[PDB]
Amino acid sequence: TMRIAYAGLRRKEEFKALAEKLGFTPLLFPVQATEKVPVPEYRDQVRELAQGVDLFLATTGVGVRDLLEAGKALGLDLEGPLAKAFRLARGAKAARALKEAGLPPHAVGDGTSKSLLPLLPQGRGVAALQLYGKPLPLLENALAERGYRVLPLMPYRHLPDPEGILRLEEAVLRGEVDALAFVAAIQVEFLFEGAKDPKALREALNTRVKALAVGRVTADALREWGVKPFYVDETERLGSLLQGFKRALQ
Repeated sequence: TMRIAYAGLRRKEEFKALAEKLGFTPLLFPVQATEKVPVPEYRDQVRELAQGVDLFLATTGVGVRDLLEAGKALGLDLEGPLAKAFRLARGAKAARALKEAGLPPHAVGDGTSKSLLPLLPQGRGVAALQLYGKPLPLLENALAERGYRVLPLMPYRHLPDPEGILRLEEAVLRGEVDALAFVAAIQVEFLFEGAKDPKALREALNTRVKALAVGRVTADALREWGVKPFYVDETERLGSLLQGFKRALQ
């Protein structure tokens, strides 16, 4: 019996059906509140960024593209200020987006926030931080340490389901799950941030429980929290994640 916990919000019925088709026991453990809250002040944050900053930290390709488009849509010069700024990309996707904008990063990480820490210079003025639904305490705390005021930039807010998060952590730590499928990096992050014992959670997912990730970006978030993903699907198709898992077992 392979008992796979599904952390996603959508495609619950689809996950359950595919699990039983492949001989697994599906368990539903969502970790987010539903759904996208708009951040009304986006737009004002982008206006503030155009006033000029000392550092720009990009986390996602989509987020860089959104920001630059909003800038142009709002009649602002962002390229000016961003070309003078020291520029960091957390991973390859954020780096590609900046490179395509003629603003290639000065420092690129490995997809994890922690890889940026030794690459952050000291240390004055404003660090614009582009963001994908939630605060990034490790990065934000480090930027304060380095001497920067943080200017957060994100169009939408994602919220955790704290009770949901605790139920999933309990289920894992009580040995009631064999594998854990995350379909978004935000799920990984909410789980570990909201867990009572993130360290025990990590050791469990590295030994007895197999962490499954939809896409490299989700796998990046597991690696941030010290988890080696058991399997990572590059297709973003649930049947493919689950067949891939069934295959790797071995």
